[PDB]
Amino acid sequence: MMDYGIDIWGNENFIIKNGKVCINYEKKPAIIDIVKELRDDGYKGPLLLRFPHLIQKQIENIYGNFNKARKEFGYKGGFNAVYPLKVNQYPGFVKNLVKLGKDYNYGLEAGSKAELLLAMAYNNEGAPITVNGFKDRELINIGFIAAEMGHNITLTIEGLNELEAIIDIAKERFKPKPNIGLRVRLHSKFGLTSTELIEAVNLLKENKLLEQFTMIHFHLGSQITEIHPLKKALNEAGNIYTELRKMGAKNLKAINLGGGLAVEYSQFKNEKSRNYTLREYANDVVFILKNIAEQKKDLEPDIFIESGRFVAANHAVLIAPVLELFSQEYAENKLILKKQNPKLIDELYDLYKSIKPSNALEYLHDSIDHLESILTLFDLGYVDLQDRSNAEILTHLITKKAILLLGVQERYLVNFSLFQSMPDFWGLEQNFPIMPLDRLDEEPTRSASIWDITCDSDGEISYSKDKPLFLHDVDVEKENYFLGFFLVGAYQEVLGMKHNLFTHPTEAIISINEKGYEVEGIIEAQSILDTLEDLDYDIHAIMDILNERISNSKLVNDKQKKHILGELYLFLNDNGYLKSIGVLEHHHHHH
Amino acid sequence: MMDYGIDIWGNENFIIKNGKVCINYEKKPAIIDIVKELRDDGYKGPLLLRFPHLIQKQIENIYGNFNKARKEFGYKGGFNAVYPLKVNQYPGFVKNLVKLGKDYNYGLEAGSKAELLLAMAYNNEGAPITVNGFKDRELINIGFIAAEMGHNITLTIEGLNELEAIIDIAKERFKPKPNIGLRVRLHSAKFGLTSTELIEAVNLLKENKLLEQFTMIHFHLGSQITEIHPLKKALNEAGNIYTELRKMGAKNLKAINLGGGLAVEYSQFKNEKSRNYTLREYANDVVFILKNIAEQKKDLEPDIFIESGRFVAANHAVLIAPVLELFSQEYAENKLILKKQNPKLIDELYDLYKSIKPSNALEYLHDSIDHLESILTLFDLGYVDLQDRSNAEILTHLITKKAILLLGEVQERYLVNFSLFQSMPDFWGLEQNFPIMPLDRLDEEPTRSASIWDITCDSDGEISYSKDKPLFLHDVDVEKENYFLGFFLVGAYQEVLGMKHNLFTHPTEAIISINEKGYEVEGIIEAQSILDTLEDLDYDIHAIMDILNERISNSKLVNDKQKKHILGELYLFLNDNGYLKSI
Repeated sequence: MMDYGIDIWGNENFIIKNGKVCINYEKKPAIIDIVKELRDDGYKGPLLLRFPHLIQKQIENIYGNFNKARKEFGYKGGFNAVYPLKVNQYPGFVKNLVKLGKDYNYGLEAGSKAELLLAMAYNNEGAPITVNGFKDRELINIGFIAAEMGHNITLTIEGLNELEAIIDIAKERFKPKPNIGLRVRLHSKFGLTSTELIEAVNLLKENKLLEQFTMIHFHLGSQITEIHPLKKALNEAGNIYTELRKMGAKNLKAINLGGGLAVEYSQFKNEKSRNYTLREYANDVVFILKNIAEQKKDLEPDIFIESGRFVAANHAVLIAPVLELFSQEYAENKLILKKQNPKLIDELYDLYKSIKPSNALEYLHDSIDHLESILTLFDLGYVDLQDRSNAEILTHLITKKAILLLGVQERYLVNFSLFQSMPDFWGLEQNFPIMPLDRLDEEPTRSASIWDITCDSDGEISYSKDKPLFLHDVDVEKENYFLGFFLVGAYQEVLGMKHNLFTHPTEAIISINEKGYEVEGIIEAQSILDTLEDLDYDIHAIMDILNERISNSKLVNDKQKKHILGELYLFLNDNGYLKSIGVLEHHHHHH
Repeated sequence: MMDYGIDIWGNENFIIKNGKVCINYEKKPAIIDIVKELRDDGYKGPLLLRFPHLIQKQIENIYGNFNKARKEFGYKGGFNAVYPLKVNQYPGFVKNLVKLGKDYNYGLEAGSKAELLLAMAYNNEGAPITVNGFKDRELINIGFIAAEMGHNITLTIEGLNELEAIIDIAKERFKPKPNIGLRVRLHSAKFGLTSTELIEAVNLLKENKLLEQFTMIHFHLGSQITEIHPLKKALNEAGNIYTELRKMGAKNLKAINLGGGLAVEYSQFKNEKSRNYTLREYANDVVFILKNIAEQKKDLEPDIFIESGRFVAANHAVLIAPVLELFSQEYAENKLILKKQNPKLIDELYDLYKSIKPSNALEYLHDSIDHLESILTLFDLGYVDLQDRSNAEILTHLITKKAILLLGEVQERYLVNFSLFQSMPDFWGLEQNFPIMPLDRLDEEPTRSASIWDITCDSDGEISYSKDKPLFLHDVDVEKENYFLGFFLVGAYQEVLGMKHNLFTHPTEAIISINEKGYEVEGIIEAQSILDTLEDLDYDIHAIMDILNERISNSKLVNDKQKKHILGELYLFLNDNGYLKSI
């Protein structure tokens, strides 16, 4: 039945149980259950859940494949994984990654002073720390102190200039010096050219520092959908590696492939995100290198990958409850029975009646045209708003009955921000799998196009032919309906633009074991007041003025002004996310 | 001479003086001067400058045109401008906008609880406050208290549901009730009330005796509308909805909110305008279209309400960033490696090089490249070494360059100290291009096809050179002198969308005031320190220092004497911003 492609992007990490999606780990805890509990604890609004277990699965999944790949071709070189902090620096992830990847000697990558410091604090002693990006004397120095501190740090040079800087401060610091890495410029736009690489080696040689040159690195970019570019790159780099060793760089014993390992985001049959498998990527790496090592009869290099997206993507799920259900309301009774109807809508009537399986497709054509002519007349002021209404309703009825005789449904408003938790959606084509948390045992019957609570119309995940999304027809006020956005654990939080001040949603870390699951490490969403302060507003001032305006107001009495204060203070200390509007009173006699 | 199109996007707000760009206001203070001063005060790294004066110019520029447009056609209806906070909520702007737009009764627009509160605090009493977006009982209630507070607030309904909510809590609150606005769904734009829904909306208000509140209809076409036609098509349709609604009993309906859309000129290249219309044209069109409809339906000329935020906020801010280093191509013969026996492919490259001439120039160019492609293919196969590869690249480049010479790519890449994801997200997100020009040395002619890039690993963070975007910068010596670049019209949507990539936090910002005496720096906000940044991610600063302190102490690669020294440095770097210093 409808599984929302949970088998494509989901892998064996997520499974559907009693009509509800769960974490395929121990008792297969349902996400909808964890959500409910958190809501009971008073955590409403959108929430981001982190599942450390998934992080572990991913780590052992990377090491798992590369090891099996190494054994297959009997690769003598070693393998090591590094995590580029740039894809997600949030403690809720980083703290777990270093912890879970300890047994694997998983390292950390930094590309700024801020990240390097972080890395220097949480990276397990002994694990490698690579450093990319442009560096100044300060960054190089701190890299050095990281070495003196006992860390396995490697400074990757982006240009000869940086190399010189290191050489200089090298003879200025102490005995402990960091490892030097050279970023190669691939001809398959930063890095050292072939001629620059040679100079680089001579410089290190002149200053007796070849001992430091231990690895070359190249980056092709993130989410590489094709496997060919990687093979073309690895090959070129592999030869640069050997050539550099033959040049005297005896300590050069590793190649850093960088990132690029793609993640499967597709949730629709016949639309894979990447055309290759992890094992394929690993086998290809080990093979290409082995071959080159043999040809040049040199030493098989140590493999270093900095795949962050892959290891961080699935660890986080963004759950958001459906606030409202805006559908296409067009009942025949809505027709303002006019007395003297304009010819155009008159024809629309005749069509709605005479419509039959034979002239169905035809009528549909004509009906549309009529609506177009009426609208054009409306803008010319030749028809009243009732007419326009009639036209639109009839047109819809005709179009409806048309498809019926032939042989979007609703727009779900989700309590979250498509700019806050999912920037890659607005920034690029990046699409995240979306599926309800429960009611999966039932077949959805509503071509949906979910949109967030934002003025900007550019904030909605519209329905598509290639992206046919169907959600169950539920009653927001009668029951609860939560949506889940998966694989949102990479690059989304870091790129959380925070549009209409909608701050990061509440996040919680879910631990799972044989006993069950246990919520922990909750970070509640900021209050409006806190948010304003973060923009550098004077909270104290804002309250004084607010307090004053209510007091000096002459539209309400003291009694009321006090009441107002109570509310105002409640709203200030509350998060800015919207709440369901709920049931509305009936102001008409009924029974 | 080279003015970087300062006349296109610059308007009469920026002018070039003694070879340096300045604020065309009083003594025409040069930006490069203000920067220097701030650097002398110890504020290095990238800085965002805010010029309140520009904000004023813009406000009086909007009211100016709409007023002159109203007088031209003798429009009886009034005009009012509102500022959508969503385009920039930073105090450095907002506090100045409300202040400078007070005399104009400039209002504020909010689209969230957070923004509404803000608005309720800073919006001048009496000025209008419009509220768009989806609302829950809470947002509606606070809107109501804003009314009771004495504010001129209007709640714009997005759906019948919201209307009902208001109606309900209406008879629950007190006498003071907010004004009700209806967002119309335009059949020429997504959200809003359909024609049939609008009627129901009116009936509901009528049944609950609330027509008194329905005072304006609103529609939004979106931001940065480059074409004027869609606006005219919209205004027309809305204009008729307006009249029809009044004829339906909505007597209090006396205003139309056009929303945003007024485009800003970002183009700095001749023959490449961002918008095809002028502000006056936009104004004249609005006043005309409405007058006509009001006359045809012989109804009341509506009050004009616009919520153009980008227009009024764009130019107020300039992002200045110093050039840390220039990267070029070290291609010269002295780079060639005289090998005793080298591949015949590079042998041909030599001959080709010494045999080049006007006659065979264009031919040799082609052949030189093919040969390079060959040598490369061979390198990837392990048939040539790195030296050969180096010689090939050197020769090919030499030949290619010596070719263009005889025949009747980017010359240099500039490493600017800033983030193309932090201060300029609209660049990565969309096509959005911001004018770029040096702060000084303008009296000289630039001679370097440049492609400036920021200090970030991600290669997707660079403003590459283009045929349609031919950027030229002066050939300067980073270590010999200072060279600052300026990114203009960055005061809208950029800071709010400051992704903050590799943790590069918002740069230091300062508010520059200008008068007859000169300029005066004030309201400086220094850039966060690494430590502060880590805390903002919810890291335990105290913990991080303890562990860092401990690792140095228990280290066995350095002595006590040294460990103490390390500590001193470590603490200095922690309390410093994360931007690069110098190279």
